[PDB]
Amino acid sequence: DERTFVMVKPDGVQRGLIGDIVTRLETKGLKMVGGKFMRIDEELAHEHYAEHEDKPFFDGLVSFITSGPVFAMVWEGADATRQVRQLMGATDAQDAAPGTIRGDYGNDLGHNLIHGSDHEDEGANEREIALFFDDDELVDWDRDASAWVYE
Amino acid sequence: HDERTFVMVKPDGVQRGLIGDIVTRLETKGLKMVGGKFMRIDEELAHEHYAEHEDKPFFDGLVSFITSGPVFAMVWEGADATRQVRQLMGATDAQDAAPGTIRGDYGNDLGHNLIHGSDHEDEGANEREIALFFDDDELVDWDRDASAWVYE
Amino acid sequence: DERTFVMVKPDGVQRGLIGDIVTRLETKGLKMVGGKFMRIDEELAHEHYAEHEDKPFFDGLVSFITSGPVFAMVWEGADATRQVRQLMGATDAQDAAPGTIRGDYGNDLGHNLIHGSDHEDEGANEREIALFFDDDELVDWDRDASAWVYE
Amino acid sequence: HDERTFVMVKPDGVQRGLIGDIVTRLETKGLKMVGGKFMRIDEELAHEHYAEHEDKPFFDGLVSFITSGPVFAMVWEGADATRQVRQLMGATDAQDAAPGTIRGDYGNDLGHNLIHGSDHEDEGANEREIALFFDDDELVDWDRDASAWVYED
Amino acid sequence: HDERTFVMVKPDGVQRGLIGDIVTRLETKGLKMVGGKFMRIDEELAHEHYAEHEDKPFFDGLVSFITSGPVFAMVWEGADATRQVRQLMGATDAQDAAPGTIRGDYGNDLGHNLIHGSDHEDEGANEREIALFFDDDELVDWDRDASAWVYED
Amino acid sequence: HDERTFVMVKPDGVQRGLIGDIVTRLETKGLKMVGGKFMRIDEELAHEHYAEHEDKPFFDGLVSFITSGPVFAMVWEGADATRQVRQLMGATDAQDAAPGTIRGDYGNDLGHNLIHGSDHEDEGANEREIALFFDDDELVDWDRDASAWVYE
Ligand SMILES: Nc1ccn([C@@H]2O[C@H](COP(=O)(O)OP(=O)(O)O)[C@@H](O)[C@H]2O)c(=O)n1
Ligand SMILES: Nc1ccn([C@@H]2O[C@H](COP(=O)(O)OP(=O)(O)O)[C@@H](O)[C@H]2O)c(=O)n1
Ligand SMILES: Nc1ccn([C@@H]2O[C@H](COP(=O)(O)OP(=O)(O)O)[C@@H](O)[C@H]2O)c(=O)n1
Ligand SMILES: Nc1ccn([C@@H]2O[C@H](COP(=O)(O)OP(=O)(O)O)[C@@H](O)[C@H]2O)c(=O)n1
Ligand SMILES: Nc1ccn([C@@H]2O[C@H](COP(=O)(O)OP(=O)(O)O)[C@@H](O)[C@H]2O)c(=O)n1
Ligand SMILES: Nc1ccn([C@@H]2O[C@H](COP(=O)(O)OP(=O)(O)O)[C@@H](O)[C@H]2O)c(=O)n1
Ligand SMILES: [Mg+2]
Ligand SMILES: [Mg+2]
Ligand SMILES: [Mg+2]
Ligand SMILES: [Mg+2]
Repeated sequence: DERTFVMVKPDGVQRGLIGDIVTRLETKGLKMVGGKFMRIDEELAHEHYAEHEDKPFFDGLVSFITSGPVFAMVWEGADATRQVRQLMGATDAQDAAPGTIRGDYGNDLGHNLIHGSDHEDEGANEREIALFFDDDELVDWDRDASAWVYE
Repeated sequence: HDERTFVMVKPDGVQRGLIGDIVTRLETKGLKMVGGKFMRIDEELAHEHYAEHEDKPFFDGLVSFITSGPVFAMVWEGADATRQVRQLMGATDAQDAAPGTIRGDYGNDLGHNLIHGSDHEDEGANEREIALFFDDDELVDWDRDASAWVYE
Repeated sequence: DERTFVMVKPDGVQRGLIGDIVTRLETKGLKMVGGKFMRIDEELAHEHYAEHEDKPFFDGLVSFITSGPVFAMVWEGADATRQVRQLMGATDAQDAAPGTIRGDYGNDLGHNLIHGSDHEDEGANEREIALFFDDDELVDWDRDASAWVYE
Repeated sequence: HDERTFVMVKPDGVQRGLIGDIVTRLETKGLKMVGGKFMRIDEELAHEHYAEHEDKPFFDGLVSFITSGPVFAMVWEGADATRQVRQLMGATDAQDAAPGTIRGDYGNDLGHNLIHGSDHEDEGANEREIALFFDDDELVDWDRDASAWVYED
Repeated sequence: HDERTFVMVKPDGVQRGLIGDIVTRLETKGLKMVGGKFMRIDEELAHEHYAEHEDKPFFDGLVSFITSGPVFAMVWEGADATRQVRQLMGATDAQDAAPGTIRGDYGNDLGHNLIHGSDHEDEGANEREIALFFDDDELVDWDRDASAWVYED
Repeated sequence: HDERTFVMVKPDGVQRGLIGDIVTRLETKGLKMVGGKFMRIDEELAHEHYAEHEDKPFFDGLVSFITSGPVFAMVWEGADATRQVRQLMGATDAQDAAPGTIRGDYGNDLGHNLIHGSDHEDEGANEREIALFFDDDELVDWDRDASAWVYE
C-alpha cells in the first residue's frame, strides 16, 4: 500500500521528540517499513530540497537540515501520505492547529520538527523514499493489528 | 437529571487496547459516567441499532463488524453531552477526523472507526440508543462532586 | 485462563481515574472479559468484605464502598491475579511504589482507588468474580494481540 | 522574542488538578516561563482585571468565581506567544473549543473555562495584564538554551 | 493534614521543560499546592539553603548549579507530604532512582537531579526550607474539594 | 566518546505499537540516540546474537521469535548507559519486572518481553552487540545540547 517518507528534523532530534512522533504515527495505525538515524550531507540536502534551489530561504534550509542528525522513516497505510500531513499540521508551526505535531511542539517555520511527503505533489512520496532508503532497507511485513484498524 | 448520550467503543477499539484512552477523554472532559457495560452485541440487537441503514450497501458488513468482537457500551451525562461527545470523536470517517479527536488520533478507516456516540442532530437518538442497550436498572444516578468545579 | 476481579473504588470513580486504570491493565496485555458500572448495596458489601466483619475498620469500609458508584471488572491473562496486584502496588497507598496505581494516585488506606483479588488467597479471584458478575455478563473472546504478548 | 503574555490557571483548573498539564502544554510548545505565582485574587484585583466587563451581566458571577479559589498566575515569553497561547487554549467557551486545545480537552463551560490568556487582538492587554499581576522584580530574565532548537532566529 | 513540604524544580528541570510533569505528578498524587514561585536563587539564599553542606567538596559546584538558572519553588500539603514527595522523587542520585520516580524517569546525574524536596528524616527541614523560600503571605490557605475523595479523615 | 549500549525493540514491541513509547523513555531519560535501524534479523544474525544460549532448551524458539517480524535496533549513548538501560527495562521476565519499567508496564511474558538491551554485567557485551548489528558508518557522532543540562 501507499508509503510516505517521513523524517524527524534536527530540532526534533535535539528536542528528544522522536518517540512522541513515532508514537503518534503507530497509534494512528500506520506501519513503519523503513527507519534510519542518519545525518544528511550537503549533496543529499541539495537533492532533497532541489525544488527550493532558487528561494531566498534555501541556504538556511540546507544549513539547518544538515546541522545535526535526523531520523528518516517510511510509513505505509491507507491514504498514508495525506494522513501524515494531517498529523503534522501546517508547515508553519505557528499556524498549525493544536493536536497536530507542529501545533503542539513547534512555533517556527524553519525549525518545524518534521517533514512528510506532500500528497498534493504526485510521486513526491516514492521519489523521497527512494532518495533516503535503498530497497534493502525497507521491510515487507504484516502488522497483525491491521486487521482491526481496517475492514 | 441532565443530558445523556450513548457511547460505544466498537470491537476494533476493544481489540486495539483503547477502552481506557477513550474513557479517559470522556472523564477528563468533565462528563459523568452513568452506565457502562462490556458486552457482545447479538445480531438482532445490531439490526435494531442499525435499522436506519438496512437498505444501504454497507449494512451487512456493518452488522458483521459490530458483532465480530465485544464492545464497551457506555452512557455519559453532562451539559450538552451528546454534542460534546460528537466533537471529541470527530468525523465519522476517521481519515477526515481532525487530529486531537479520538478518530483523528487513533483511526484510519470508516468502518473500523473506534467508537459510536449518539448523533445530537437526530432528535431523540440518545434516549432511544440508551434505552436500547441499557435497562434503567443499570444507569446509575450519582453526583460527581468535581461537577461543582466543571460548571458555574 | 486465569481471571481476577478488579474494581475501581468510589474515590477512583469520583476522581475520574477509570480510564487510566483500564489503560494500565490493557497496556500490560490483559483481557477484559467483564465490565460494569454499578453501585454496591450494603448486602453486597457485607458479603464482599465478610472476612473483615470483626475488624474496627469494617463499618467505615462498607460505608465507603457504598458511598458512590464503582466500576467492577474481570480481567484475564497469564498469571493475571498476581500481575494485577503488582500493578496496583501496596494496599496502603502511602506505601505503594511510584509506577503502580496507588503509588501514583493515592495516599490513603481507605481511599486507595482500587481492589484486586488477592492471589495469596486461593480461590479469592473466582469467588469475587462470581459475587459481582453472572456468567451471562462475562464475555469469551479472542484478543488477537495476545499472539504478540505471549509465546 | 521578548514577546510576553499573561496566562492564568483559574480556580477550576487549580481545583481539578490541571496546573501541570497546562504548564506542560506551554513548555512543550517551546515557550519560556518567565513569571509564575500561586496566589489568591481578591476584590480589587479582579475588578481591575476584568473592568472592561464592569457593565456586563455576567460580571458579578465572574468576580465571584475568579475569587472563589486560588489561581496559578504566569507569564510566558517566545515568538508570538500571546497569539500562540490563545490558539493553544481554544475558544473562550470550552463547549465550542476544538479537541486538542486546553479548553476542548478539559472544559465544557463558559464561566469555568480553565484558563485565561491575554488577548492578542486587544493591543496592550498582555503588557497590561502582566503589570497587573507581577511587579518587574517577580519576572525572570534567562536563556532557555533549547530555544536555539525551537527557533532559527 | 497541614503537613507541608518544600519542593523545588531545579535549574535543569526548568531548562529541560519539566516543570509541568513534576507538578502533574504531585497533583495526581492528590497533594495540594499551597505555594509556588518561579524565581532566581542568588548567593546568600543558596549558601543558607545548602549550608549543612558548607564544609563539603561538592558545595561550590552546587551553589554554582542552583544559581545557574531559575527554579520553580513550591510548597505542597497533604498527608505525610514530605515523605510522600521524597518517595515520588526517588534516590538523590538519579542513576540510582527506580523507574516510576521523577529522578528515575528523567535524570541520571547526581548534581543535576531535577528536583529537591525537604528531607522528612531531618526534623524541621520542611518548615525551615519553606520559611526560607516563602513569606507566610505568599502561601495560600484553601480547600481542594477533591481532598474529600483522596482521604476518608 | 561516552558509554554506548545496544538496544532492540523485539518483534512483539514492533507489532504492538510500542517503538515510540520505548524510544520516548530513552530520550526522556536523557540518553542520546547514535544508531537506529528498522530491520529484519536473519537466522545467522540471530545465531550470532544468541550464540551463548545455543545449548539451552529455549534457543530454537528464541531464534524463531526474533526472526518472526521486524525489529527496531538502536544504539544509545550517555553516562552509565548500559546499566541505566537495564534498569529502565526491568526484569528480563516481564511478569517480575517492576511497575514503572518498560517490561512491568507493557509485558506479561519472558519470551515476548518487548526489548533487549546489553547486559552491563557481561563485560564488553555492549561493544560486541553494537558491532554485530551496526557498521561504524551508521553510528552518528553528535552533540545533544540538552546534555549540558542533563549532567554537571
Ligand atoms: N519561508 C520558508 C519556507 C519554507 N521553509 C522550510 O523548508 C521546508 C520545505 O518547504 P515546503 O514548502 O516543501 O513545505 P512542506 O512540504 O515541508 O510543507 C519547510 O518545512 C520549511 O521548514 C523555511 O524555512 N522558510
Ligand atoms: N460507507 C459506510 C458508511 C458508514 N459506515 C459505518 O456505520 C456507522 C454509522 O453511520 P452513521 O452515518 O449513522 O454515523 P454515526 O451516527 O456513528 O456518526 C459509522 O460509524 C460507520 O462506521 C460504514 O461502515 N460504511
Ligand atoms: N486499617 C484498614 C485496613 C483495610 N482497609 C480497607 O479495606 C480493604 C480490604 O482490606 P484487605 O486487607 O483485604 O486489603 P487488599 O486485599 O485490598 O490488599 C483495603 O483495600 C483497605 O482499603 C482500611 O480502610 N483500613
Ligand atoms: N457571557 C460570558 C462571557 C464571558 N464569561 C467569562 O468571562 C471571561 C472573560 O471574557 P472575555 O471575552 O474577555 O474572554 P477571554 O478574554 O478569556 O477569551 C471568560 O473567560 C468567561 O469565563 C462569562 O462568564 N460569560
Ligand atoms: N556527592 C554529592 C552529593 C550531593 N550532591 C548534590 O547536593 C544535593 C543535596 O544533597 P542532599 O544529601 O541534602 O540531597 P537531598 O536532600 O536533595 O536528597 C543533592 O540533590 C545533589 O544534587 C552532589 O552534587 N554531590
Ligand atoms: N526460558 C527462557 C529464558 C530466556 N529467554 C529469552 O531470551 C532472552 C535472552 O536471555 P538473557 O538471560 O541473555 O536475557 P537478557 O540479556 O535480554 O536480559 C530473554 O530476553 C528472554 O526473552 C526465553 O525466551 N526463555
Ligand atoms: Mg514542497
Ligand atoms: Mg445515523
Ligand atoms: Mg484481603
Ligand atoms: Mg545474556
